[PDB]
Parts: sequence; structure tokens; C-alpha cells
Amino acid sequence: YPCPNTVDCFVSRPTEKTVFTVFMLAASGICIILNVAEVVYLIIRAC
Amino acid sequence: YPCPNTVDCFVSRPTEKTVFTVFMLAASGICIILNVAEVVYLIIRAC
Repeated sequence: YPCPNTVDCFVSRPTEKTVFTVFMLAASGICIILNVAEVVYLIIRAC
Repeated sequence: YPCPNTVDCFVSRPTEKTVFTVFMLAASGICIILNVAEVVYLIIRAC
């Protein structure tokens, strides 16, 4: 509301935004894996 | 087509047009009944 029925809307630069989303998500996933590896190394250092 | 999805459209003077439609349909129905009566009278005149 208040759009009548269903309306079409158009997104700005969807392809470029998709590319940058892939880059940022890949970097975040690398960060996650690296943080797990660092925690495991700390545990090994404790033992 | 080519209207996207479903669109709302607005009719000009719907109430006045309805009134005149009722008048014309009533007159046409009266004409139909009267024509049947005239045919029946002609048949009776034949007999």
C-alpha cells in the first residue's frame, strides 16, 4: 500500500551490485575460516 | 498487453450511463412485449 494491485519497479545497477556482493561475501567467508583456524591454533598452543 | 500486471482504470459518468441504460432497456422490453401482442392480434384477426 498504496500501490494499486502489483506494480513493476526497476533496480539501479543490479549487475555491479551483484559483483560487489560476491566479493564482500567471499572475503567475509575467508575471514570466518581464518578465525576458526586462529582459534584452533590458540587451542593447540594451550596444549 | 502492454499494461504491466493489472492496472486500475476509471469509467466516465457510470451512474448517469446506468440510468440511461435502464431507460433504454425498459423501452426495448416494452417494444418486445408490444410486438408480441400485435402479432397475436394479427393472428386473431386472421381467425
